[PDB]
Parts: sequence; C-alpha cells; structure tokens
Amino acid sequence: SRGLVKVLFATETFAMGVNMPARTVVFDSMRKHDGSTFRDLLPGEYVQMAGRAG
RNA sequence: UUUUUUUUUUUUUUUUUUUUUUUUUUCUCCUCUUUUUUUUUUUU
Repeated sequence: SRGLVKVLFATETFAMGVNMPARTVVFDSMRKHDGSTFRDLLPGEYVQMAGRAG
C-alpha cells in the first residue's frame, strides 16, 4: 500500500480483484488449474486480472 | 504443470422468614407355730 515493496508474486488470492493497483501486470502462463479439468483462462478472468492497472 | 472459499467456548443476579426437653397403657396377688412381750443394776 505504501509502495515500500517493488516486486510482488501472487496467485489468484490477490489477482482477480484489488483496489490500489500498481502500474504494470505480467502473466507468466496462459492456462490455469480449476477443479480437475485443466482448462485455460477465459475473458471473464483476463478482464479482472488485467483490468486493474490504473 | 494441481488455483479459490467454508464465523464461534449460555445471557442474568443488589432474596423476606417472628421457635424450644418430652410425646402414648398391662390385672387381682395365703409371710407356718415356746410365749406373755423382756426391762432395776454396774463397769464404754
């Protein structure tokens, strides 16, 4: 919150919704592990993960 | 190359009292033999 930490590594416990967004967001993978079907992401998830940068 | 969420040890406390040991049965009941009754007296 106070900006004293630069690089953060987080799973979906912090991704899909937050206030106080940083400037940049990066994705290290294209897929995800839901409840044992091993699907890929969908626009409803990418909008939330990437929609908080400003 | 396997993410996200599923609460926990019932609440309460600042009520008066002018009595007194026990406690409650058992029925009438043939006494055998020398006597009148001796007696003063003195040594404690």
